[PDB]
Order: sequence, then C-alpha cells, then structure tokens
Amino acid sequence: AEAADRADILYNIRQTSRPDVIPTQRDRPVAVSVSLKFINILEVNEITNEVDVVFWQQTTWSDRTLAWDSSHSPDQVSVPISSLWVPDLAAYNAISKPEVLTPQLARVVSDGEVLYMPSIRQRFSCDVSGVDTESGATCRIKIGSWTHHSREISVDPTTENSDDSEYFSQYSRFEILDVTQKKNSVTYSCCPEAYEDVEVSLNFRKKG
Amino acid sequence: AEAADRADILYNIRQTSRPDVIPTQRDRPVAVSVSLKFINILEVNEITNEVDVVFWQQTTWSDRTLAWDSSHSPDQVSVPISSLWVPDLAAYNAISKPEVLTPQLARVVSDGEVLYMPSIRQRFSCDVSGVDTESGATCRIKIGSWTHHSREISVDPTTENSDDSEYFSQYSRFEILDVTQKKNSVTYSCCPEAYEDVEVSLNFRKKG
Amino acid sequence: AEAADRADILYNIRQTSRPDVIPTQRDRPVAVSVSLKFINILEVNEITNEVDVVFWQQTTWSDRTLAWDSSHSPDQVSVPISSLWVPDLAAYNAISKPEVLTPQLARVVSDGEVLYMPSIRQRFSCDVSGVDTESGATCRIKIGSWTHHSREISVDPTTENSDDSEYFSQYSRFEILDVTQKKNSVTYSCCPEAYEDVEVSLNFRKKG
Amino acid sequence: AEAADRADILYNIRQTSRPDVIPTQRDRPVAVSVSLKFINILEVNEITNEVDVVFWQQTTWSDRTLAWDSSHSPDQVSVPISSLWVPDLAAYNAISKPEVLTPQLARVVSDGEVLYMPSIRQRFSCDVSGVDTESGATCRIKIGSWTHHSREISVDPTTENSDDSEYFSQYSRFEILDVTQKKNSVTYSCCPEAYEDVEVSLNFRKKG
Amino acid sequence: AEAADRADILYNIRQTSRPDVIPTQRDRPVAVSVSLKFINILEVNEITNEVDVVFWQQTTWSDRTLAWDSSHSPDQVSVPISSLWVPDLAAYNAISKPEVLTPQLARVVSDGEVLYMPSIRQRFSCDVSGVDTESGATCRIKIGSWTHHSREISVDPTTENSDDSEYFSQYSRFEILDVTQKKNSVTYSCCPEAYEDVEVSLNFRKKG
Ligand SMILES: N=C1NCCN1Cc1ccc(Cl)nc1
Ligand SMILES: N=C1NCCN1Cc1ccc(Cl)nc1
Ligand SMILES: N=C1NCCN1Cc1ccc(Cl)nc1
Ligand SMILES: N=C1NCCN1Cc1ccc(Cl)nc1
Ligand SMILES: N=C1NCCN1Cc1ccc(Cl)nc1
Ligand code: NA
Ligand code: NA
Repeated sequence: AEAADRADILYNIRQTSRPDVIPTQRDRPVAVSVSLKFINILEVNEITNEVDVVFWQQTTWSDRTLAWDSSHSPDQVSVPISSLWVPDLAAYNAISKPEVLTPQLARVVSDGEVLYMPSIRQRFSCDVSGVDTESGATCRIKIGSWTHHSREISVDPTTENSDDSEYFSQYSRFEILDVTQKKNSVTYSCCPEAYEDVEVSLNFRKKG
Repeated sequence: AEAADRADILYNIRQTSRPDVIPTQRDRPVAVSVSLKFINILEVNEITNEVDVVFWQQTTWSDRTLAWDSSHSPDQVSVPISSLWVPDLAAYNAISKPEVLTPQLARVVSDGEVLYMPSIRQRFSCDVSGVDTESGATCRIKIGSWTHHSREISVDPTTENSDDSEYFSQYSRFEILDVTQKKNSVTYSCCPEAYEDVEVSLNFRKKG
Repeated sequence: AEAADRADILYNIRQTSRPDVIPTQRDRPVAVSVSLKFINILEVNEITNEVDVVFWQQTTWSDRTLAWDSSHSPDQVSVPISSLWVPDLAAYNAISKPEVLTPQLARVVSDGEVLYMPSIRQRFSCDVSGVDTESGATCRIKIGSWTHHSREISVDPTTENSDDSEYFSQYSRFEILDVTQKKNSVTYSCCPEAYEDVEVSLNFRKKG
Repeated sequence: AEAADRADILYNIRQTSRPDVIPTQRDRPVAVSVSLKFINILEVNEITNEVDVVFWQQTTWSDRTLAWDSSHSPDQVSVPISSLWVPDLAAYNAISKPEVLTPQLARVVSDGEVLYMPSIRQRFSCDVSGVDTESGATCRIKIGSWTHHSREISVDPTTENSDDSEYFSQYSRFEILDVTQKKNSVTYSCCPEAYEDVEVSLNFRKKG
Repeated sequence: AEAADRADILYNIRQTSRPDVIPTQRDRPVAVSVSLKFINILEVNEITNEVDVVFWQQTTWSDRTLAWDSSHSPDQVSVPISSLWVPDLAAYNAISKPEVLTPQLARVVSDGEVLYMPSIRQRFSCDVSGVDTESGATCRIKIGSWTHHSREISVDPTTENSDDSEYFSQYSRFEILDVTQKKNSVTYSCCPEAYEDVEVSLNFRKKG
C-alpha cells in the first residue's frame, strides 16, 4: 500500500492549482527557462524576409503549489496545460499564431518543477538575406512574457548539451549552421517596468 | 503577513466578474483610449486596395468594480480577458477577423485601470494607391464600439502616442512615413444614437 | 436611487433567456426582419460564378420574455448572442461559412425588441455574368430560417430605403447599381411545411 | 391552457439528454436513412481525382427516448445537435473534414422521428475522369457509421425520390446528369463485425 | 430484463473514467499498439520533401478501469474520446496538425480493451526523392508518446499481416509498393528517460 497514486496526484492538482495565478515565491519572480530546438525550415522568402519553421519550445519553471510527497507515490505526472499556470510567452516578431503540433501536456515533478515542450510551427518576420550564400542568413526570434515584467517573470536560456541541429530534418532544403541564444531586459513605452526576453539567433542556409 | 496575494485578488475578480456588464460610472460613458503601434505590413495589393498588417492595439479604460486596496497586497494582476468586461471594438474596414498573436491577458491595476494590448494580424480594405511612389499610400483604419453608442462608450486616441513606429519591423518590404490618429462621431441609418470611432491613417510606401 | 442597473438587467436575462427556445407569442410566428447593408465586394470571378461579399446583416425581431420596466433603469443593453435565442438564418447559396467580423452582441431594448447586426464576409455562388458591362451583374443571395417553418418564423425584407451604397467601400474595385429584396416561401422535398426566405438581388459592376 | 409548450419540451430533452447513447430499440439496430441533395460542384481536378462539393445531407432516424405526448403541445421542436444523439456518419473517401454551412439544429417530432439536414461543403477523392466529356464523370461518395456495426446502426438511402439536380445551382460550371445510390454491407480487417454504407454516385460533367 | 444497458455503461464510464490519468497496470507501462492503414497520398512535393497522407491510425490499448460484466448487457460501446484517457501520440515529422476526418469516438469492449481509429489527413516532412521512379520513394513516419517514457507507455507495431493497399484509394495518383514498421527507444537531450516510437516506412511511387 502506497501513500498515493497518479489518480490522487492529478485529482489534487485539478482541484487546486489555479491556472490564472502566477506562482511567484514571495517577492521573487518566476524563473522561466526557454530555448528553441529547431526541427525544420519549411519556407523562406528573401524578398519579404519571412520564414516558416518548426521547433520544440523547451520551457521550464517551478511552481511549488504543485509539489507533493513522493516518498511513496509516483514522482511525475503528465498534466493538461489547461490545468496549470503557464508563462504567457510570445514571439515579438511572429506573424502567425503558433500552430501547436503536439498534445498540450506539461510534465510536473513532485518537487514542483514543470516542463512544457510543445512542437510548434510558426511564421516570422526576420532577416532572410544571405540565405543563399555559404555564410547563410541569421534570423532572430525574440520570445518573452507578454504581460509580466521583470519582477514577476525572468527568462533565461535553458542549458544545452547537444548539437544545435540535433533534431533538425535532414530532408529540409536548408541546414543549420549555428543557433545561439541571448537574454535581454527591455523597457517599452506602454509601461514603466522592464520586460525580459530571450533572443534566439538561427543561422542557416540553403543546402547545396 | 499581508492583506492579500494574487490568488485572492484573482479569485475575487473571477467570482464577481460581470464580463457582460459595461462598467459605466453612473451614467457617464466608459472612456476608452485606443492607439495602434504598427509592427509590420505584410501583404499589399494596390489593384484590390487590400493590405495585411500587424499591430499592437493598446486599449485602456477604467473599471471601478475591479479595484482593490493594495496597501498590503500586489498592485496589479494579469487577467484573462474572458474574466473581465472589455470594449466591443471592431475595425470597420477590416475584411478578415482579428488574428490575435499574443496571450489574451489584460493588465489590471488596483485602482481599476485596465490595459489590454494584443498584437493583431488583420486584413483591411483601404487606399493603397501611391504605395509605390515617393509620397506613399495612406491607408485609414477605423475602430470603434460596435454596439455601444457615444453615451455608453467614448473612444479617443491615446494622449501619449509617440511610439507608433517604435516597434515597426526593419525587415518589412515597406516603411512608415507617418502615423496619425483622429477621432470621429458618426450616426448610422440603422439607429438613432451616434457611435464614436478612432481613425488611424497609416502613410507608408514600399522600399526601393 | 433607481429601480435597476445594467448588471441587474443582464443578470435576469442570463438567468432566464432560454437560448434554445424560439419566442413565439401564442401561435403567431416570430416576425424576423432581415436587411443586408453591403459594405464590400471582394474576389469576384465570372468564370466560376463565385463572389466574396462583406455586408451588415441587420436582423430584428421581438422577444417579449426579455422585456423589463425601464421606468427608472436603462432602456437598452448589449447581450452576447450566446445568451439569447436568435433566428437560425442560413444563406442558401453561400459556399463558405459566415466569417463574423464583429463582436457577437445583440442590442436588446426594454420592450423586448432585439437587434443583431453582424458584419459578415462570406462567399456565394450566384450570377456574375455581365459584371464587366454597363448593366453589370445581378447576384441573388437567399437567406431564411433553416429549421423553423412559416408558422414559426416569418421572414420579411425591411423596406429600409434606397442609397444601397451608403456604407459601401469606395476602395472596392466594384460599385453598387441597385439592391432589391423579395419574399419567398418554399416547400422542400424533405418536409411538408413551407420555409420562408428573403432574396436580396445585388446588381453590381466593375468600376469602369 | 395547453398541456405543454416548447420551453417545457426543450427543457425535458436537454435535462435527460444522453448525446453519447445510441438509442437502439431493444435489440434492434437504429435505422438511419440518408440521401445527398447536391447543391453545387465547385472544385474539380481531373489531374488529382479530387472534387469539392456542397450538398444537403438529409439524415433521419427514430429516437423514442425523445417522444412526448403532443395532444395539447407543439408537434415538434428544433434541437441543437449537441443535445441529442446523432449517427456517427463519415464519408470514407472525403479528404477534408465536413464544413457545415448551416445552423447545427435537428428537428424532432413528438413521435421521436428526427431529421438533421446540414448543408455541407467537403472535398472528396473519386473518379473525375471524363468530366469534360458528354458522358461525364461518376464520382462515388461512400457514407456510413464509423464506429457502429450493422447490429447497432443500419444505413439506407432515403426512399425520398426527386430530381437529382432539383436544388443544384444553375450557376455552377458543372451540371448533374444523374445520381444513383447503393447500399453496401462490408467487413473490414480491423474488426469482426460488418459495417454498412450508402454509396452515392454523382454523374456530372463540365458545362460546354 | 438485463443487468445493464448502454445508458448505464456510458454513465459509469462518464462518472469514473479519469481521462487525464494514464491507466498503468499496477506499475507496468501501458502497452499501446499502433498501425497505420494508408488511404491516400496527396499533394506530393519532391522539391520540398513534403507529402500529404490520409491514414487510419489504428490504436489499441487496455484500460481495466473501464471493464464491466457483460453477461447480461452490451459487450461494447462507442465512447467520445473526451470521456476517456487516450495515448498522447504525436507524429515527430508531421508539419501540420492532424486533421481528423472521422467522429472522435473510441470502441470500448467490456473486458477493458480500447480501440481508437481516427482517419487523419496530415502533412509530413520525409524523403520523397525517387517517387517518380520504378523504385519509388520511402517516406518514414515516426509516432510515439510525447510525454510518457518507456516505463509508462510502450508502443509496438501491431503484430498481424494485412495487405498494405487494402484500403488505399484507387483514384490516388500514387500507389503503394510496400509498408514496413520499426520499433525504437530514444533518449532526447532534454530528458533522462527513453521514449518509444514506431517508424512506419511508406514506399510509394507515382503511377504510370
Ligand atoms: N511584453 C510586452 N511586449 C510589448 C509590450 N509589453 C508589455 C505589456 C504589459 C501589459 C499588457 Cl496588458 N500587455 C503588454
Ligand atoms: N457600430 C455600428 N456600425 C454599424 C451599425 N452600428 C451600431 C449597432 C447597433 C446595435 C447593434 Cl446590435 N449593432 C450595431
Ligand atoms: N430550410 C431548408 N432548406 C432545405 C431544407 N430546409 C428545411 C429543414 C427542416 C428541418 C431540418 Cl432539421 N433542416 C432543414
Ligand atoms: N467504419 C469502419 N468499418 C471498419 C472499421 N471502421 C472504422 C472504425 C471502427 C471502430 C473504431 Cl473504435 N474506430 C474506427
Ligand atoms: N517525446 C519527446 N520528443 C521530444 C521531447 N520528448 C519528451 C517530452 C518530455 C516532457 C514533455 Cl513536457 N514533453 C516532451
Ligand atoms: Na516515488
Ligand atoms: Na506618434
């Protein structure tokens, strides 16, 4: 006999959780990590500077309100994102809504760590010039919390321990040369607070 | 120990939320301020007089029924628009529904001030003539309450509007020459009362 | 101190509207007036006899179960259509589902009179022949109740007036010559009863 | 002073609605009739053997769990299909999901007879060869229950006979030569039971 | 009089299904079998290495929490998937969301065995090179659980012989030369556990 099973954990999470309440820990912002693992580049237009790509948006953060004693029960459960709070990230230069290609489930660990990694197809406005050259083009995608400023949400790249083209389609007409990520904190007109973002630089080119 | 946290504030807002009730203060109309920050100009057809544009629609208004004492609690919260009343604005010359590219969350201040600023991609019917000339074309976009007349909702350009081209994409095939906002008050045959609107004149041209 | 405010009125409507129940008074059918205000004519094709049109579909009818004494209270409110019964109108020759470009709110008057006027973009299969001539083309659009027969819903064209181009976009590649309506009552092979429709005739042509 | 009105009948149907429960009368299958009233033929590609069609899918069956004494009550009511059980019909050769152009309402008679007649636009994979000839093409469309076998649902062509092109648009680029039906009973490798379908053959040709 | 009817069964399922809870047996992984029956090949593009496929994704697994005594009651029922737990399968190389063409119902047998077989149209990124040769092309489709690792979900190519062109449309411009399945267990850089998938190799070519 155990202390709890998945049904108990999920039941408790659904019964509470509060999807609309940001899990700030006292006076600290929620530390969100986000990185883009590119899977494909389906269309590129050097005249209009538009690209159509697919990527896994690995997203992580902690939500202590989800934690549970796992000394005698499962250590993790897959949870519908509709049942928990998730960062309100947006790509500033996206020109289409994200088309989520995978089941919208996050993975919650008994300590409150949450991983959400949907595969997404989305179009963007970025620098496509040079794509047809050896040095390639460098398309920058900026992602960050849409409505939470720096005192509520911070964004940093996730860690990386693999090739930038690790999961990139070998059948794409393009190939990846380099993928880098840099964090930023920007203040805009509408509001007095600063908003953080991660800038992902996709350096790619048309294959020979 | 505080008086309340985000969970409590959001709970109170959700529980008393009358999304379908315009927050008129007595008999005064709800004063709505609107201004467009252009992000991109994607499709332009001078033959059909049609254009595709991406813009942030900064919308502000006061809803006193949302106010709370923040002396010992958070001063603001991000709230899903489905839990609040929002102006029923519509672009009169739009020929496509608004494609909202950002999380649909409004920011609510403890005094009742609300800010909703979605990034929208929408197609419009306007004058594209001259877009390929030095003077460029001037496309006018009209926005106002669809069902609330002047005595229930007033719409005015945002007083501070200096960032109209601040976020415009340097990668667009077009460039902005000027953005002007103006207010109107029209009476249409269908009905007796007058409906206010804001007219945004986008003077732009094709690079080259 | 008044008798009631919008919050009270909308609360009562939401609690008792009965959206699935046609508001027939005794045994008299619900008199639904339908009037199309043409806003734009977009992608016309004389080869396939298809056309894209944008119009305000002014729809009016009365629902006595919505009336309230507005002696000392608002005499009108905007209500989400999901909270009211609305006629099940359908465009017989439409070849695409209606794209509603406006907030789906109807205006309900204290005496029970209801007005719903969505701006719609929809494609139709009609006669485009002669669109390039001085006499132009005459595209007929048929609209009527899909499941309520003549004894339950009566559709009547509102003899609004002339000036059918009052709200027609000056930027369209086409122009409106004239708009006329007429009432039909058809018995289909599926069923014994008769279903009525208003047939709007749109005579238009490409601007010379 | 009647026995009941529409509000009472629709209240009882909604309250005891078992939308996910096939209403088999004891151990007898549910007898479903279906005939397709072709309204239009919009896209025809003889290269890829694909066609875009608009048709009224006249569907009828009996659900005795809906009946009510109509001595002094309405003889019938229109009911949102989401509140009733409907056959899980699927076109085996469709290559796009059905686009329902009409309000999703079914008509229920006091005896329990039900009629659901959506107007549908759908793309199909069929023989388009000889569409440009005088003999025309014969595109066969197969429709049957997707998850209910012959002992639970039987499917038969509607006995209702009428001009094939009876409601076919006169503005289509094509015209109908003839429409014949055929009832099949097939056994598929996945499952041990037999599944029924109605095969509708659309003999049409392009206009000269 | 029986022990139970479909109404009772579906009611118990609706009340106790727990759709967000994977039905792991005691502590073993849920054995999921997957088999793709190809129905059609459309929109092939050898330049971009993309193809549109229509297939029945035969999916089976066991959920003993659904079992019931059918000695005096129906042995099976069709259940809306929203009322059941279903494997969170995803096609790794799909570049469009799956378009489900059939009613989203699964078949649940009284012993607890579940079958879900939606017909799906979806675009893929794969090797289309050689489609115009006698050897044809070989497009591999990889499908596995997105958030459940090998210890929670195992995926296996159904063990059974079946003509690959059994249900393939005779009107497609392409034909199937052969179809083979391969099982895999993969560890992704994001996570420590291994995730299983089945890779289906579709060898097809353009018909002469
Ligand atoms: N995160 C961003 N990007 C541009 C402006 N902004 C901040 C912001 C703040 C509040 C609301 Cl409701 N919307 C946006
Ligand atoms: N804002 C506008 N534009 C055209 C007509 N109108 C006013 C209006 C009034 C009432 C209802 Cl239900 N809908 C629209
Ligand atoms: N309004 C029309 N047009 C064609 C047939 N019809 C009448 C009708 C009657 C009942 C149901 Cl459920 N659906 C449609
Ligand atoms: N319509 C038919 N005939 C044979 C198979 N099939 C499709 C089908 C049957 C049962 C389930 Cl759960 N899913 C899909
Ligand atoms: N099955 C796959 N493919 C890529 C990563 N992954 C595993 C995985 C783990 C956790 C969450 Cl929330 N999402 C996906
Ligand atoms: Na454990
Ligand atoms: Na300005």
